[PDB]
Amino acid sequence: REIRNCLLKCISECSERGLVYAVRWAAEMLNGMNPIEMANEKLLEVEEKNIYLLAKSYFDCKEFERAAYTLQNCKSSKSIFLRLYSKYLAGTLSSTNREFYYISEVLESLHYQGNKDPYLLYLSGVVYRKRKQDSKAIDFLKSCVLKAPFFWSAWLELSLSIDSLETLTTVVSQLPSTHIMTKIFYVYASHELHQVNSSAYEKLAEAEIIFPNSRYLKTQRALLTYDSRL
Amino acid sequence: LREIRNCLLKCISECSERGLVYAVRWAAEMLNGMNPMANEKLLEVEEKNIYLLAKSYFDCKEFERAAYTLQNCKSSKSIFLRLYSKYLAGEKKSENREFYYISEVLESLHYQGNKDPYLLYLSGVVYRKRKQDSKAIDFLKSCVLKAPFFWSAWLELSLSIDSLETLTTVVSQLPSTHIMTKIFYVYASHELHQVNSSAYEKLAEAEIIFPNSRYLKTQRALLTYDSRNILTNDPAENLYFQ
Repeated sequence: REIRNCLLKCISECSERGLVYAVRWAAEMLNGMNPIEMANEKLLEVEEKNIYLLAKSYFDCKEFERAAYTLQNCKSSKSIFLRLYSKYLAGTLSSTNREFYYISEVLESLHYQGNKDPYLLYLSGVVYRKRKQDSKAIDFLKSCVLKAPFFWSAWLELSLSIDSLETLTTVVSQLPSTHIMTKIFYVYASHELHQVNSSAYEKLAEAEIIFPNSRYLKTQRALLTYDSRL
Repeated sequence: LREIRNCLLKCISECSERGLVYAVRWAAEMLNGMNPMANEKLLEVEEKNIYLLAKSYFDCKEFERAAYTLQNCKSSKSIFLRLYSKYLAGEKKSENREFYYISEVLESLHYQGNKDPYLLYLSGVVYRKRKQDSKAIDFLKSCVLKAPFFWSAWLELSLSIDSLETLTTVVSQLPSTHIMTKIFYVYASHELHQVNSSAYEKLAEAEIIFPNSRYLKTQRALLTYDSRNILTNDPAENLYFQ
């Protein structure tokens, strides 16, 4: 009955491959095989490993409602995030979606409880933008990226929440100036605002030395040369 | 900076776990956009980055791109993913060759010392689709002996079996008493509708291992029907096709 290591090894190898139906089955078996014999965050992730693995399996089979139901009493922010995302995926993120208010509320309660997991901060940041609360969206998205600096989707929503060169200059002065992503952001943002100057080209060159054969950076260079030319 | 690397890896791992596929794809592209008995795991380490990328494309349903990414990769995981990406891309285009190229690639690999189970699985699947049942059983049988908890291979095996004879035969070649051999026999018998005494015996034996397993619970309902709410549900869902 400690054989269930074989279920884990299967779940791992099949998810890697991505044999989703094989995983789903293995997860279902894994859960419901008897009682099994921030620091606090990872500890809850260990407690919910099996329950998460299951929900994610349902999620990868597009069985979203079931994925959310699976993690209904789960306290880890990974589980909470997945639950909330799965919920949204029934019927990117919009006000007309049936689950949207519910998400909002769940995220509000979590903020008053002093949660600041980046992916939930991200979610918060997204929802506030959609509700035309730009200055609050920036607040949450800024926090997110400080904690999760290589999480591109948060930088994009951040750029979308910024509507002036002032508001931009402000935010940029609150991010790690030396950090590679702060630079990659400033090039993206400056372009999307069309307030492209010397420093943007300077920073893009600095990024290209790190990522010489990146399609994204190549597309940015094209976009900068085109803005300057008008 | 080789820390930028590690932060991209931590992102890829956390975002994949969270279902954020587009975030992963980006991170992977960046990651591969910087300068640089069994030995299988050693090749997996070599191709970690190239794999991570292809899998990102694969999770965005960008199958052809995923396959092209791993074209020169030698690990059976990469090979499998490559060939599987092709199959799936092939199967969407249905609405046939392509299975041919896969077939051939799998043949050459089998003469070469290779019999990785997930490739055997792939072989097994492709032969069934080409109406070669007796050959599909051969490969799927090998697979499950090596990879006994890999459900998708047992299901394709059951699908490749069309008589109680062909079933009884195959079952006599699997570790009788191995757990999954029992779970299989219950599924297969039901899916062929020749259910007997022993099926109920074996299901009870499985249920003491997995007392709250949704799948086993569905099987029990399906057997108790066979002996003569869940029936209300979709047969495709209950047989785990879907």
